[PDB]
Amino acid sequence: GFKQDIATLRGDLRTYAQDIFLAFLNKYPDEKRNFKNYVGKSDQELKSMAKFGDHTEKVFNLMMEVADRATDCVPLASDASTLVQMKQHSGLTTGNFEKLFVALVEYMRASGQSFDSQSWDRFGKNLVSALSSAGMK
Ligand code: HEM
Ligand SMILES: Oc1ccc(Cl)cc1Cl
Repeated sequence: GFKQDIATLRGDLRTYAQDIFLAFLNKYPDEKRNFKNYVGKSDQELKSMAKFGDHTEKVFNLMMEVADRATDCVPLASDASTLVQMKQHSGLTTGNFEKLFVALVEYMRASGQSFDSQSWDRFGKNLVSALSSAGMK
């Protein structure tokens, strides 16, 4: 289920973080303009960039903590507030996060592993709602 999925993902953290982020960037190539020097590079070129692995892991580490602190796939409002106020997230909108969770859910459904994809979809929708309530446009 959702709780065990967190453990599954944390158990192969680097690989899942990179695969899911790349799935997002490839499903929605427009989203690359939020990042520096990701344009014009294949997945393997991105994975070999300095910062890329470090960044993707730090994002994914926090996403798993937010999922782990949720009850019934409802994230804590305080976690949403932290995500809204981060300087690195200024100018983002909830649409950026909705697209990330669309890509994550699609990746889980296409995977050979048995993820609770509908719970991740609900979690993403509840996170989007919490981000709005916390002030994200
Ligand atoms: C629940 C989802 C997310 C979480 C937990 C999260 C968390 C984080 C964290 C922890 C960092 C700091 C990384 C570091 O300094 O090494 C970061 C940076 C950043 N995030 Fe988010 N993030 C999320 C979603 C997104 C989305 C959807 C976007 C845009 C589509 C985004 C864009 C950025 C950018 C542009 C930065 C700074 C650029 C950089 O890391 O060099 N994030 N995020
Ligand atoms: O910037 C990111 C890094 C890793 C993941 Cl999974 C998502 C995002 Cl937006």
